[PDB]
Amino acid sequence: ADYDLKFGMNAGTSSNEYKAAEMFAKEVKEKSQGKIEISLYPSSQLGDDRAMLKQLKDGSLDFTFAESARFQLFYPEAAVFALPYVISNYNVAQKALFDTEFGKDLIKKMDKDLGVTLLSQAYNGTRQTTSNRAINSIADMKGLKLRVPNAATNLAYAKYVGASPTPMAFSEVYLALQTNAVDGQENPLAAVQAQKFYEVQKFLAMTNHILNDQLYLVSNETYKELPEDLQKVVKDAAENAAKYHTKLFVDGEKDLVTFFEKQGVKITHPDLVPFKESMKPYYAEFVKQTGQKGESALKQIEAINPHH
Ligand SMILES: CC(=O)N[C@H]1[C@H]([C@H](O)[C@H](O)CO)O[C@](O)(C(=O)O)C[C@@H]1O
Ligand SMILES: [Cl-]
Ligand SMILES: [Cl-]
Ligand SMILES: [Cs+]
Ligand SMILES: [Cs+]
Repeated sequence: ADYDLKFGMNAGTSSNEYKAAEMFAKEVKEKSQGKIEISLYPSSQLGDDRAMLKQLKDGSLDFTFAESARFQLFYPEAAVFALPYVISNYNVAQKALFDTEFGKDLIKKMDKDLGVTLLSQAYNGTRQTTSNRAINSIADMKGLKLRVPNAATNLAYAKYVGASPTPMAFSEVYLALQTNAVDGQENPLAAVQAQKFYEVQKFLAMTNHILNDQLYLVSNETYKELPEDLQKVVKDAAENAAKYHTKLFVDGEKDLVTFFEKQGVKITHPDLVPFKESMKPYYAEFVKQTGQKGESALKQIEAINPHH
């Protein structure tokens, strides 16, 4: 009521992201004694993630989600977070961001250059590929009309495996799939469930190509105005919500394959060696474009042990 704040997201009301944001909103309201109320704006009501990041910068939106990789729009080396097959697991994603020089620098720059404060990081699933025909091997990708988000790294995944990428906003995907304007898409299993893409896709291939994190971000214009006791409430609530957010994704990844099979989806397990070898020229291109900053980030990440 004193602070009527807004949290925008691309995800919808059935999603894990929305569930975690609800938990965050409820904890902030309770622990602030009602001084802060957070309203949720799902389903790209305020724009996509690129638009909502701009709104955080300007101070017209208070909170939003982004992947670490999405900062490639400003810092090309940050694409390293979404180079296909580079980041093996969430353990690596966490250490890449918080425990490398490159990641620490990125967090500083988001605050200083972009006016956003990183509150917490969660896991947001590993992307897989759905389609209207079976993907039994890399050969089946050739010429497949694959929807991707408006992001360079996803476009590259599609191009380098031989598909024909079609960029479009998340909100447009169900209808594109329903009408077969595209042949498939790619997203974590949880998003396939939340958006009901299983109603309009018969096949799911475990391509395991890009791992997504999720950052809880606040606008500096809003965070700086909170008394420090309320800043702590927001920070602590974001870290609690991120743990819950991660749990939701980890649990679903165990169970969701079975759910899809019961819904009539056929699951394939193509040999991933040719998918990985197909990305080698893209890694080369990334280093050529981003120079020593990129080569260095890639080496810092490749050094991380994936085992807990
Ligand atoms: C934080 C956020 O908005 N994530 C969104 C991502 C990123 O926009 C994309 O991976 C580029 O970073 O795209 C989706 O997976 C998608 O459109 O399929 C929806 C998801 O909600
Ligand atoms: Cl083909
Ligand atoms: Cl189906
Ligand atoms: Cs279809
Ligand atoms: Cs303050």
